[PDB]
Amino acid sequence: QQACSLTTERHPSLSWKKCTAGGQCQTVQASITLDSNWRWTHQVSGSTNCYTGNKWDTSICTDAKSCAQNCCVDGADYTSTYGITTNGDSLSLKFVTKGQHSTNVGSRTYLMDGEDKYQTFELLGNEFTFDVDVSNIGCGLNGALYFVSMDADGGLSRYPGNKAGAKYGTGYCDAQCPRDIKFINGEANIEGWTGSTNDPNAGAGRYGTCCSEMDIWEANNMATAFTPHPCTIIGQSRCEGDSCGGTYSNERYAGVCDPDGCDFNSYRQGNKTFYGKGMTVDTTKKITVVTQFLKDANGDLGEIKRFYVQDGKIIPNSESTIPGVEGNSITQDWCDRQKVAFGDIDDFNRKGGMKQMGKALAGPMVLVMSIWDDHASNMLWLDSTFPVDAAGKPGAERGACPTTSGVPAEVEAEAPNSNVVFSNIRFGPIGSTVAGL
Ligand SMILES: *[C@@H]1O[C@H](CO)[C@@H](O)[C@H](O)[C@H]1NC(C)=O
Repeated sequence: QQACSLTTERHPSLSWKKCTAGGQCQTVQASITLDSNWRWTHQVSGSTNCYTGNKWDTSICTDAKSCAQNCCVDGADYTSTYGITTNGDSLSLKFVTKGQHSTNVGSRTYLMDGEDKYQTFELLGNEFTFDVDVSNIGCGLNGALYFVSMDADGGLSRYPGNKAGAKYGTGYCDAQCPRDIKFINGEANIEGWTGSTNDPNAGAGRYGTCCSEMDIWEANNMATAFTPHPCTIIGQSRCEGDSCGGTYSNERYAGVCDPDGCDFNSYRQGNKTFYGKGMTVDTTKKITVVTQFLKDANGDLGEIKRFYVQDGKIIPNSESTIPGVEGNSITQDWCDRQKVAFGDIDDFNRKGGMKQMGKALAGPMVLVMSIWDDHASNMLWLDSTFPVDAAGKPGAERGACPTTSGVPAEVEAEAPNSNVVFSNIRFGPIGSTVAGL
């Protein structure tokens, strides 16, 4: 896609902390950008749209290549259109934002390093910490903070049809190989584009976009999970149709990425009252979330550890109480055993497991912060029983939300002003980001 400026693009400012041995930190003045899927997409000459509602203008976009060369994404009205606001070290994402002419649902944002590049993070051997307020996001919603192996320039140098780049939030990929992404590989994903059956603003195209994903935080006030997803191709790759994998079909595991990941959700792992509203990690108030990425003796990713801080108390991660699945952290052996115990296909191991994840963690990953609902599964995989059939067994119940929850139309009508606030990002070597740790 090209970039236009009918709307001046001003990345909202956000500071974060880069920490070093002993807990010294320096404040970095930075900013955020909106993902290209949410932007106004129109002809470079016109303001004639290339995409409206959930449909490409096929009288304008006649092929994937020319569509991206002749259409641009434009700047974003962060506050008024998207309900995206910052205040110092804090980023607030509102769920539904109604304007004069239209209503926006959800957002996905990236941390920037200057105007034209994403701030990359090399997680292996390091510790990523942030504060979060999930009190106002409930069943069926996800306020996510996570890492993906996107290109730092959003694909600008790899793909000549992409002139917008990281400045305009291009180049998204994740371990679900999503096919709803409008520009992939500098080409418009117009081929066989199918309007969503339930989302008036989304559709799905011929191609999907895959890459390694480390889900530090997929959460609402009822459930949270941290989940590495390895991919046999580390960085951003395009996949074709059903070979993509990542949906709930027979072809789920056919793509290069593990769409399930090896997940640690304390509720799912047998501690139903560790995390949630009124629980030990109490989602009705601000939480500090610490995630450490430990190397083994060979320098590979050996362990992923989680600690919380709330009201000054350091809370280690809940131990898993699932028989044969001992420990309060993610390791290869833990994952092997968890998959057996839950009866789940071990695609984590098949796609290279902890070691392959560590290959992505050793290199640059991009910080993603988003608020979204789930038109495919209603977020039941996060906070309810999933799949719905499987009710009475280890692994089935991931949170206390009823299986009625998460239908996008319902949550959008009943909780439009839902929001998540991410704040006080600190990143550095293990032991540098938080005192008493
Ligand atoms: C379950 O969480 C509680 C806090 O609610 C904690 O005291 C306990 O150690 C946890 N169980 C396990 C097995 O870690």
